[PDB]
Amino acid sequence: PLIVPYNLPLPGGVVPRMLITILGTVKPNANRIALDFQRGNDVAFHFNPRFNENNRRVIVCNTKLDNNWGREERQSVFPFESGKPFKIQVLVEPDHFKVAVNDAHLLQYNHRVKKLNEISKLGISGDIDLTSASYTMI
Ligand SMILES: OC[C@H]1O[C@@H](S[C@@H]2O[C@H](CO)[C@H](O)[C@H](n3cc(-c4cccc(F)c4)nn3)[C@H]2O)[C@H](O)[C@@H](n2cc(-c3cccc(F)c3)nn2)[C@H]1O
Repeated sequence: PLIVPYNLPLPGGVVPRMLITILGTVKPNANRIALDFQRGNDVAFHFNPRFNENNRRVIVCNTKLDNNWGREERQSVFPFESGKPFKIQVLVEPDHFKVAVNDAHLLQYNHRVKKLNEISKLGISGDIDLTSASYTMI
C-alpha cells in the first residue's frame, strides 16, 4: 500500500548479486510503468513498459546521460496485463541488469553507466498500485 511515484534508496549503490523485487498490480486502463535506476541526475537504467504505443504493447529500455536519452532497446515480449498483479525482479550482474517478470526471465540490459556503486536510487512510477519494493543480496 505504498505511494507512487516511489523512491527506493539503494544504500551504497548497486552491486553484483543484488536482487531488487517490486510487487504491484497494474491499474485498469494503464498507459505506462517506469523503473528508473538513477545516478544523480543521470538515469542508468530506464525500464518502461508501454501499454499503448501505436496500439502495441512494448517495453522500452534506455539510459539518460546529461539530460539526453540514448539509443532505445525494445522488447516486444510483454508480460504485464492491466488489472493484474505482477512481480518484477531485477538482478544486478557484473555486466547486466537482469529482469524477470512473474518468475520468467524477460530481458538483460548491458551496463552503460559503469560506476555501479553510484547508482544509489530506484524510482518507481506510472500506472500501478505498489505493494512492496525491497532488495536483498543473493
Ligand atoms: O527513450 C526512453 C524515453 O523515451 C521518451 S519517448 C521517445 O521520444 C523520442 C523522440 O524524442 C523517440 O520518438 C522515441 N522513439 C523511438 C522509437 C523507435 C526506436 C527503435 C525502433 C523503433 F521501431 C522505434 N520510436 N519512438 C520515443 O520512444 C519518453 O518520454 C521517456 N520518458 C518516459 C517517462 C515516464 C514518466 C512517468 C511514467 C512512466 F511510466 C514513464 N518519462 N520520460 C523515456 O521513456
